[PDB]
Amino acid sequence: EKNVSIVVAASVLSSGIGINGQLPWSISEDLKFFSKITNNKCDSNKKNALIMGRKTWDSIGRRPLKNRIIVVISSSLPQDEADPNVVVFRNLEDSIENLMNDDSIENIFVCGGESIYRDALKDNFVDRIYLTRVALEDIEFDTYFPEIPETFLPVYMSQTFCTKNISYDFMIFEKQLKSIDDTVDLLGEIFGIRKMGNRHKFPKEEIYNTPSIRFGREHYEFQYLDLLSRVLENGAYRENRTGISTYSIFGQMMRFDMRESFPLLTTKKVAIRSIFEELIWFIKGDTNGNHLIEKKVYIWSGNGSKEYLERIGLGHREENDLGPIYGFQWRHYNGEYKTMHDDYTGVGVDQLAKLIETLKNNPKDRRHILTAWNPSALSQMALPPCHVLSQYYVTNDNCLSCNLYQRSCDLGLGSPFNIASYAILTMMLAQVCGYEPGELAIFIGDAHIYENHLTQLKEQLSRTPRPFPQLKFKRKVENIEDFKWEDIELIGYYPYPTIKMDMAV
Amino acid sequence: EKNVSIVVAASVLSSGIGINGQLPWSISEDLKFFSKITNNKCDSNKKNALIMGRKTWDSIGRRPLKNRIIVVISSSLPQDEADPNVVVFRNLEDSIENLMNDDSIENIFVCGGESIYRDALKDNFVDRIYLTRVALEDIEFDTYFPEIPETFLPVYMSQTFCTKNISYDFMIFEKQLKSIDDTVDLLGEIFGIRKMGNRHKFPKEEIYNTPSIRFGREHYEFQYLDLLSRVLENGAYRENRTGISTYSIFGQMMRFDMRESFPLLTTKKVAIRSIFEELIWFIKGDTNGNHLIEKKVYIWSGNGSKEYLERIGLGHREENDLGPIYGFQWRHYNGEYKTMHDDYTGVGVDQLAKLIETLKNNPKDRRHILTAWNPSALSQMALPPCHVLSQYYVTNDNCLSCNLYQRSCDLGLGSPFNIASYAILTMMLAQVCGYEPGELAIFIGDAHIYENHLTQLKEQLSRTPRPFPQLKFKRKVENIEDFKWEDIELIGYYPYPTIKMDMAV
Ligand SMILES: NC(=O)C1=CN([C@@H]2O[C@H](COP(=O)(O)OP(=O)(O)OC[C@H]3O[C@@H](n4cnc5c(N)ncnc54)[C@H](OP(=O)(O)O)[C@@H]3O)[C@@H](O)[C@H]2O)C=CC1
Ligand SMILES: NC(=O)C1=CN([C@@H]2O[C@H](COP(=O)(O)OP(=O)(O)OC[C@H]3O[C@@H](n4cnc5c(N)ncnc54)[C@H](OP(=O)(O)O)[C@@H]3O)[C@@H](O)[C@H]2O)C=CC1
Ligand SMILES: CN(Cc1cnc2nc(N)nc(N)c2n1)c1ccc(C(=O)N[C@@H](CCC(=O)O)C(=O)O)cc1
Ligand SMILES: CN(Cc1cnc2nc(N)nc(N)c2n1)c1ccc(C(=O)N[C@@H](CCC(=O)O)C(=O)O)cc1
Ligand SMILES: Cc1[nH]c2nc(N)[nH]c(=O)c2c1Sc1ccc(C(=O)N[C@@H](CCC(=O)O)C(=O)O)c(Cl)c1
Ligand SMILES: Cc1[nH]c2nc(N)[nH]c(=O)c2c1Sc1ccc(C(=O)N[C@@H](CCC(=O)O)C(=O)O)c(Cl)c1
Ligand SMILES: O=c1[nH]c(=O)n([C@H]2C[C@H](O)[C@@H](COP(=O)(O)O)O2)cc1F
Ligand SMILES: O=c1[nH]c(=O)n([C@H]2C[C@H](O)[C@@H](COP(=O)(O)O)O2)cc1F
Repeated sequence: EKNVSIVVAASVLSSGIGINGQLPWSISEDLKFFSKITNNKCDSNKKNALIMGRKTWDSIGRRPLKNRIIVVISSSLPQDEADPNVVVFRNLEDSIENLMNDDSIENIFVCGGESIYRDALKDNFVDRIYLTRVALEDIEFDTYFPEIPETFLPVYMSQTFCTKNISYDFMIFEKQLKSIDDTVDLLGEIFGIRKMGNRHKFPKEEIYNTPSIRFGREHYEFQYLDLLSRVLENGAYRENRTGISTYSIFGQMMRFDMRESFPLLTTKKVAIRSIFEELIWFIKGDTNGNHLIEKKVYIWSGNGSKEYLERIGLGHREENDLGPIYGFQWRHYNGEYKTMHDDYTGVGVDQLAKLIETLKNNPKDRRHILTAWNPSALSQMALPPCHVLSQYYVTNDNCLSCNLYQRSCDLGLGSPFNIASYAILTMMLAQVCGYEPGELAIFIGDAHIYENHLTQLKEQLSRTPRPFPQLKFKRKVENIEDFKWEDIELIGYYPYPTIKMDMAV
Repeated sequence: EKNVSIVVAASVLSSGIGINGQLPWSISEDLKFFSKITNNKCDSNKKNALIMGRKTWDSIGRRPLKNRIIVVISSSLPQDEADPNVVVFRNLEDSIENLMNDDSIENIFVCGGESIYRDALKDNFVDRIYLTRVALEDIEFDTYFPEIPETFLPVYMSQTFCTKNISYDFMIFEKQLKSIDDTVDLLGEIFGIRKMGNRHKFPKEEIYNTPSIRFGREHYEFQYLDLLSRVLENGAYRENRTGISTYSIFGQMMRFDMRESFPLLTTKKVAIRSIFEELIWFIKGDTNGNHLIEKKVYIWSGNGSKEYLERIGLGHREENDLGPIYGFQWRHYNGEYKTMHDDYTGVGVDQLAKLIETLKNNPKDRRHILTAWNPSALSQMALPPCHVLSQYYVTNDNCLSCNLYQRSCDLGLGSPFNIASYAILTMMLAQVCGYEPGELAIFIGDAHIYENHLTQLKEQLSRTPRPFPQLKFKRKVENIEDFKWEDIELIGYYPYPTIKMDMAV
């Protein structure tokens, strides 16, 4: 018995692999990945056999690959005994004689050919599958990769990488000490909630997104999905200011990469425009909710309504005057707030300006902090800061990383919007200060799920993640307040259908 | 061949197991652990054999244990053929006939007897060791547990549990798929710093605290030690405001249990008194450094000196006037600071009082937040807030959990002090509001190690952790500012010797 793995780069959705006898993309990192994954061996006296179709053999210019033996499947190509590195077989089955004979082969790889892939799956010869998903679908294909049968299960999903503004992943599909575990279980039986391990139980398979991927959960959307599962598992059913109770856990975190991708969820279509518009609405220090409604953004409607304002003791306030909320504390901290129409120029502390100036004039500083929690202004605010305080960090390789603490997190609505918002903000601060995006760490206090989002989020958990999109700015601005929606280019975003969820006012 | 494990509860330091023919402690959880770990089996048709000394057999009142076969080692006790659950052998070697014969035995356990333990180790018959470390040493022993030979390695260390104010651990000593790993390594070779996984490399064995414990690192001091290893591994060498450069990483966290223990480091003797004194110094809202110095606490000496103050542009300030720092922002937020001698009573916003009142009048609130970051007062402060913002959470079972965000962390000096300080603070807030301590999560921004603490911390990493101590209050106070050092009782703290490290001014 010898291992036979499949290596293939297909598109994310339609699984296209070629067009007009060639690849519909040019990713050097992918070809390098193929090279290293096919050259991987233990015995130095052995080589790896590469099975490919005749047309694929024509595609590579009919030239052998070093340290490997290319096996060409063709009904016309003569058995060339000249080249000792290339061999031709009449059928796929006979080509796999490497098992019974020729001990100079350590591993067998199916490298390409839809006609080859399909009958390599149909006749069941494949043990492992190395799938390289590529994020582009608005192009033309003529050669596709056959749908993976249910006999295979994903065991690995790498982070999203970027080459020429193209997002791509690396996945592995597999055909499928006791003492410590037993001891921990026993301690979990003796001590109940006393044992902290029992307070943080591992999510069950029924609510675990892609359960088959256990040790290879490298994709950073899992940082959010596994959190969703954790709140779904250990979430204490508790009440709150709203009539809708939540299942809540305390003390969590999510990590994200922004260098090679953009942390925008693919399991659900997220309204990016509203996120950006809200972000620049903050940056300007604007507190007028109507300005968001005029631009068809209704995320501050429920927390802005006259009824809600009169209910929280702000009946004197205008229809959509949210008060000294986010942005007003960014640009005018400790500034005496009157109405949303007043001109607060020069008043208060401009945290954003000092933040930028400190970021570019003193990068290795440890005080790059933007806060929104003002005890003196909390009573005037329509809604206390959820994404409370953020800190920024300039790495040695000129990258900008962002940490955000969030006191309360709506994993259904608030969370993705926050992730994307601070990602975009980090990118803006990066471009303005002349840096590159780095990492985004979000530390969550009260991580909760509303009881009216149960079926929806459980539906979202039933979706296997896709590679993160890319976010590029079309122009470089001099002032951070000059960003426009037309200046934003979102590349390679192919998410699952949107999920309608109601906001608890 | 059959597995032979040793089960033993010994003291943490001198490894005492008995006194005057009985146990020097009474822990029901420990005896229950013994019962479950000795009753653990696969075959229902088989039983487990329990080998013990004659004196141990006398200790249990000479009564058999259910579902187990007790093997008594004695040169005087007659071979009782009456009881089929108890059997007597003349020597330990002959006693291990359970291997060659009697297939009705599935596992073999050495349950007690120093005379038995010592020659069970000396003749090498033991495969596994279940050690229950107990935290008390100021008592009398007459029977000890022999020192574990180098042939054994720890693979597990449970969290610290508490019974009758006694701390204890559960440890296991053992006598000692590739595809995903290969793929990740290859991707790490192709992509360099581009791959985020390579930016967060797993610490090397040379700087990994107790490397043998891989999957059983349950002890929560590992939350700090593994962080130390991570910064020691991936730490970017960068400069700062002080002349001493640091190795720094960004975005980390540490979790801690406070229900069954107290997160005070045992790998280094931490000055708990200074921590507490600083804490109540904060609670009172005092900014006078001398008040801390008068009580022989010199942690705020360097950041208070006249030279340092004049250097940071505060030459007008008195010898130890630290300005609107911690406590002043807790009790008098946005209060105009003059000197440390002025009476700031009634002025500013009392965050702490409102925090307590909200905690006891509305536990399920999501705004339980105490902040210290005030942009308007940063220029006056001798040192901007490191432990910036904290949030508190009242669980359904009336427990108090605490989250703390820290912008900058000195893993040598500041970190343990912060952990212990907010732990004690959480306990105080728990008692005052009528709750019990829960969990402590610390989210760290700039986690760094000063270059003059290298050899010291590398020395600290060479010490295998001991169970966390216990913290009990001797009296219940009506006001949180009424806490005294005499009211604090630290039980079972047996740490490694102190490690002298200098503070970078
Ligand atoms: N993204 C990726 O990883 C890869 C993409 N590609 C792309 O896909 C395309 C190639 O795939 P495709 O269009 O399907 O062409 P194929 O490479 O699959 O053609 C295979 C050839 O092998 C011979 N052959 C196949 N099956 C049999 C059989 N059962 N018995 C005898 N001979 C057989 C035939 O040659 P003959 O005429 O002699 O009978 C056939 O033309 C190209 O555009 C290529 O660039 C290719 C490889 C990898
Ligand atoms: N903390 C823990 O987990 C445990 C603690 N303990 C404590 O330890 C103490 C008891 O241990 P200890 O004092 O060492 O006494 P032991 O338990 O080791 O019993 C020793 C007896 O076993 C017989 N024996 C021992 N070795 C031999 C041998 N090589 N050949 C023949 N017979 C042998 C002898 O009995 P004989 O007189 O017939 O010759 C001897 O007196 C108690 O205080 C007990 O409470 C005990 C078990 C567990
Ligand atoms: C047409 N074709 C098939 C092809 C293309 N992309 C793929 N991409 C993936 N992820 N998997 C495949 N099996 C795959 N196959 C090609 C084209 C070029 C090379 C190639 O040049 N390989 C060199 C790469 C050289 C290098 O980057 O160092 C090697 O040494 O293996 C291989 C296959
Ligand atoms: C004297 N002695 C030896 C003893 C005491 N403490 C230990 N503690 C540890 N961790 N390990 C040991 N091997 C151990 N042995 C004892 C004393 C009581 C019981 C005992 O009561 N066993 C019951 C436990 C009943 C229960 O608590 O539920 C059982 O069912 O096995 C066992 C051994
Ligand atoms: C400002 C605010 N107040 C909230 N109160 C509760 N209970 N939960 C919240 O998330 C919030 C928020 S932030 C927020 C973010 C996104 C939305 C939102 O529109 N979510 C929907 C629709 C998005 C859209 O198309 O605009 C979704 O993502 O599926 C809303 Cl209502 C509020
Ligand atoms: C207040 C302050 N200022 C700091 N500046 C830098 N660069 N680093 C820091 O950790 C700090 C701190 S916090 C702090 C905490 C404990 C101590 C401290 O005295 N540690 C001693 C033990 C405590 C004692 O007995 O004083 C030690 O670990 O050897 C000090 Cl100096 C400062
Ligand atoms: O960015 C946001 N993210 C978020 O999750 N919320 C939710 C969290 C909470 O469920 C609700 C109200 O906050 P509070 O917990 O103080 O009632 O708003 C609000 C935001 F602005
Ligand atoms: O509780 C504390 N913990 C701590 O780690 N520091 C250290 C962090 C930093 O290395 C130094 C000064 O902070 P900054 O980064 O602003 O120089 O004080 C200070 C405290 F008060």
